[PDB]
Amino acid sequence: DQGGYGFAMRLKRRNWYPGAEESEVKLNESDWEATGLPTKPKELPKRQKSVIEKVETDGDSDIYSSPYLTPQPKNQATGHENFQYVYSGWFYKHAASEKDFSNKKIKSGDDGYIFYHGEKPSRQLPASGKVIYKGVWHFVTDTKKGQDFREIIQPSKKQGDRYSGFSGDGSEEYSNKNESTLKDDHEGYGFTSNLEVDFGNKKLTGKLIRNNASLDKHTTQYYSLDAQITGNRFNGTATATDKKENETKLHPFVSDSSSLSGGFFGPQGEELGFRFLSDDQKVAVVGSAKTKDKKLTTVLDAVELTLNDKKIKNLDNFSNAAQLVVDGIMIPLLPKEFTRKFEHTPETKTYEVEVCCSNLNYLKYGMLTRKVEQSMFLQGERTDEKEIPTDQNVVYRGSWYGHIANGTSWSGNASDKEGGNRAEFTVNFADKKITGKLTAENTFTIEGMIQGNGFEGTAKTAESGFDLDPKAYITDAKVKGGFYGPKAEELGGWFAYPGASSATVVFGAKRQQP
Amino acid sequence: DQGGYGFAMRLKRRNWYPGAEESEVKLNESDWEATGLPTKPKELPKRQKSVIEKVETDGDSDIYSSPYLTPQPKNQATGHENFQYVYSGWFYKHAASEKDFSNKKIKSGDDGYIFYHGEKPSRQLPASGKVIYKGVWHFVTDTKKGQDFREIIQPSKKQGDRYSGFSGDGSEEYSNKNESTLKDDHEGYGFTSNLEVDFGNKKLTGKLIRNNASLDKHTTQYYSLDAQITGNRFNGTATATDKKENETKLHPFVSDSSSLSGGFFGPQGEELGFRFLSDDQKVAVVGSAKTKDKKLTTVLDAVELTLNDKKIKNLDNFSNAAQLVVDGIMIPLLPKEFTRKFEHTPETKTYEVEVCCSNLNYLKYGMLTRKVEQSMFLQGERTDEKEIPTDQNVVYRGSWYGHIANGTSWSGNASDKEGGNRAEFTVNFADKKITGKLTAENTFTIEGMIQGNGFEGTAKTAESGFDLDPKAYITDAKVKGGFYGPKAEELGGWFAYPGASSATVVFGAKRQQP
Repeated sequence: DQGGYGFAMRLKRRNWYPGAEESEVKLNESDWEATGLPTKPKELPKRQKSVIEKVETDGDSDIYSSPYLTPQPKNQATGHENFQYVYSGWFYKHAASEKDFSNKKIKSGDDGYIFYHGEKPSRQLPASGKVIYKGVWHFVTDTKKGQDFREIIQPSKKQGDRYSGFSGDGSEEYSNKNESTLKDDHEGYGFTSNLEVDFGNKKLTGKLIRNNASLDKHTTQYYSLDAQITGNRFNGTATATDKKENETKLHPFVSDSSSLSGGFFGPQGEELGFRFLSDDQKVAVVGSAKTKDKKLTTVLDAVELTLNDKKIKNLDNFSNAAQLVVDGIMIPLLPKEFTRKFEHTPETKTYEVEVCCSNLNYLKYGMLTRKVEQSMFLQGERTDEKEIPTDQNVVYRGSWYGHIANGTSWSGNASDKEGGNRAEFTVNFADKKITGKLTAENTFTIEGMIQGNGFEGTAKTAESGFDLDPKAYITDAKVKGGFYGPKAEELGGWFAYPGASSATVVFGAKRQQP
Repeated sequence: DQGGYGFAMRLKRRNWYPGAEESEVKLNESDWEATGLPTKPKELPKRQKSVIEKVETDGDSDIYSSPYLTPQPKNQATGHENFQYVYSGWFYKHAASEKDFSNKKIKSGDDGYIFYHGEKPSRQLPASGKVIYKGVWHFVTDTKKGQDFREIIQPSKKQGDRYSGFSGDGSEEYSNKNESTLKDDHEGYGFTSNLEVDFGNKKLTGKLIRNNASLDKHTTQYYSLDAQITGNRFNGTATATDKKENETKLHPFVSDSSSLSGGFFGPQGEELGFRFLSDDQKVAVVGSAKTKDKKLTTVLDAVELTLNDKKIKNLDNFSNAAQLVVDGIMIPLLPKEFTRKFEHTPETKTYEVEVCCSNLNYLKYGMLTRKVEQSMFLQGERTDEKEIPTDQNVVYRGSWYGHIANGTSWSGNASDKEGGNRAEFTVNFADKKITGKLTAENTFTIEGMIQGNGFEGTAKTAESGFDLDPKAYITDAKVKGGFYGPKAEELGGWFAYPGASSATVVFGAKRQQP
C-alpha cells in the first residue's frame, strides 16, 4: 500500500452522558496510526505506548499486553511461534472513566491499541513454491449503544457498547488461550492465522480462526484472505466467513474488507504483518505470521553510498521507488522539471535530497545530505525475473551522479543536457550481456552478466587515469545493478571504489523504442 | 433567496430500536420542501397534506391544524389577523408507531409539517416609511435522545427526544393560546411576530415572542430578526435572544441563524412570509406577518404577451430575472451563446422557451410556448428609484422579438446580428425623456417620459404602413417599460396593439460607456 513499519489502532470509548450521548462510534481508515521502526519488535510500539502511559487510571495502573510481548494465557500457532522480525498484539489499561458532567462527557472502559510492527522489510523472497505461514491475529471493534458480541466476549461490562470489543478483553473467555493442552484439531492457542503464500504466482490465501475452549470440532473460522503480492508488499481482501443469514450475528466479523494490506519482513520474507478494516467499519484486524520455526529472487534495490568513507549501506524500502526510507522516517520523492531538489524535516535536523529523474517511475536516484553528512542513493523495484525481455539489442539512455578524486575532487550532478553527465547502455538479454558508458566531459566502461532481474560486472576508467577537471586510475571496480519496472524499461546500478583515486557513482537509464 | 411560493418542513421521528438507535436526528437545509402556489392560502399546502393523509394512524385519524386554517385555541397578533395572501401554520396526525422489529426500526410520535405559503408575490411596495407588520410564527426541532424542552413543551411524551418539538404539540401549554382575555402587555395569542419594515432604507427588524399563560411581564422573546430587502424578497439573520449562559437551556431557541429569508405578497406587499434554520440545526422556524387590519414604487416587471389574442398578463416573479414563473412552476433561464433556446417539463405538457440575452443580468425576454399556445415574455428587476442616474445622454443597444401583421404575419426573433432585429435608445435622465428605434429591415419610433424607475410613452410605425416582408399602420400604441439592475444599465419595455394591423413586441437594451 502506502508502506510502513507498522500500524496501530486505538480502542474507542463511547460518550454516554445522558442527553449528549453518541449512539455509535465507528472505526475509520484515518484512525490507523504508524508505529515507526521498532528497535525490538517484541516491545510495544513507542509512540502508542507513551499515549497509554499517560492514560489516567484509578485503582489499577498496569499495562496489560499479549503474553509473548515484553512487559498464563497463550496466543500462538504451534510450530510457528519464534518471531524475530514482526510482532502483532495488543496492550491496554483498565482506564479510569471520564466523568466530565459540565461538558457532558461520560466515557468508561478499557483504553489501548492493537498493532503490528516489524523490522527489516524484505528485499528478497523465495523465487518459487507455496509456503505455509502461521501466526496470530487481533481485532478491535466499533462501539454502538445496545450492541454486544457475546459469542466472543461475555458482555458483563458492555464490551462493544461503551468501549470497543477487542481480543485482549478480560472477558474473551471462549478461546482455549488458558488451557493446558491442545485438541487434535486445534491450530494453537487463542486467535490464530494460517496463510498459504504462493511465491511462484505472486499471490496468497489464508484463514483467520479462533481455537475454541473445550468444555465436535474445536476451531471457528471468521475470515478467509486473498491477496496479490507486489514486491515485498501484498494487497487484497478479507472475506467474512459467517456474515448475516439465519443468525442475528453475535460477533463482529460480519462484513468483508477490501483493504487487506501487509508486507514481508526478514532476510527472505520468512515473516509477515498485515491489517484490514471491515467495509462496514465495525472491525479492524491486525496480524502476523511466519514460516515454520527452525532459491531467492531480489525484489528491490535500495542503497546509500556514503561519500566520506565511500561505503555502501542497504536502505529499508517498502517496494516503492518514490518513497525514500532513511533513519526510520519516510521521505516522499514526488510533490503531491528534470531531476528535482528539496529538503524535509520530520515531526539529524533536516534532510536535503536531490532526486532523478522525472521520466523514471520504478527507479529513483540522487543525492542525500543530513545535518553534515552526504551520500548518494538509489532505489528501484525490480522487474519479475519471469518478465525479463528476450530482446538481443536494447538501448537505454539517462544520466548519473558522480563523485571521484585522485587528488582534488570532482562532483557532477545528473542532467538531461548538455555535455553534462550522460549515460548509455546496450543490453543483450538473450546473451545475458550488458554494456554501456558514462561520460562527464566526453568516462567509464561497464561489462556485465545479467542474472535474473539483476546484473553484475565491472567499471573501468580505462587508459589511463581520467581527468580531474592528475589522472585517476580505476580498474576492475565491482558494479551491481538491476532492471526495474514491468518488462524492464528502467535499469540502474552503482559502484564503490575501492572495495590514490576514489569513486562513488549512481546511475539510471530508460529504455528506448523503434 | 432562490424564491418560491412557500416552504414546509416535516417533523422528525427518531429510531429508538434498541441496538440500532439514532441518538439524534438533526434538521437540514435540504429538508425544506417547496409548497407550490396555493389556490387558497387558508388551506393546507396540497403536496404535504397528501403526504400526511397517507401517514398511518391507529385510533385517531384526524388531521389537527393551526386554528385559523381551513380544516378553541387562538394564535394571532391582535389587530393583525385578517390574512388574505399569506398563511403560516402547522398540521399533524397522532401518527401510529413504526414497529418494524426485523428491520430494527421503532419510531413513535406526531408526524406533520410546519409551513408558510402565499399567493401574488408583490411587484410594488411602499416607496418610503417604516411600517409595522405583526403575525405569527411556528417551529419544529431536531430530535435527540435524553433531550427535552420543558420550558415550551411538557415532556410527558418525549417531545424533542422521540419526535420533534413543535409549536402545535398538545403539550405546548405555557402560552396563553387557550385563555379568554389578554393581559395589557400581550401582543396577542400564542407565538407572535412583530416586524418593523423600513421601505425607505430597504431593511427590516423584528421580534419573535411567546405570549405567556397567566397563572410580572406576560411575554417572552426568543428571537430578534435583521434583514435586507431586495425587490420583493428579504434575506438576513435571526438572533437567539436567550442563548446559553447561566442556564442549561430548557428551550430550543439557543442558536443564531444566518438563513432568514422571506418575501412580500399582495398588491403592495402588505403581507409577508419567512423561514429560517438555526445554525446548530436544532430548530426551523416559519412565520407570517401583515400590516394592521383594515406612494408606491415598482420593484419588478414580469409580463406575458399572448399572440393569438394580443393580450398582456402579469406574471408572478420573486425578484429574479433569471427565474421564469409561469403556471405556478419555476423555469430557470440559465444552464447551471447569444439568446438561447430550450424546453422543460415539470415533475400543459412541456414549455418551450427562447430567451435573450447572454449579456443581460437583470432582464430577460423572449418567446414562450405551451403544448399549442404561444406568447412573448419579459421580466426584470427594477433599479431603485433613488439609484436612477442623472446623466443627460445615455445610449442603450440591443434587440427585440417581433410579431406583427396587417394581412400576412411577420415574426422576427432577437439577435446580435446582422440586419436582423436591432434596438437603440437614447435616454436623458435629467429631462425624464426617452427615445429609440427598433428596426427589422432598415421600424418603430418611441417617445416617453421617465417616472421613477419606469417609463411610459408611445410607439408608431410612422408614415405610412410598415412592410410585411401591404402596409401596417400603427400609431399611438401605449408603451410601458422599466430600468433594471443597479444604476440602470439595462432597460426594457413592451407594447400591445390595439389597446387591420396588429403587433406585439418585447425589447431590451444594454447601456454603453465612454
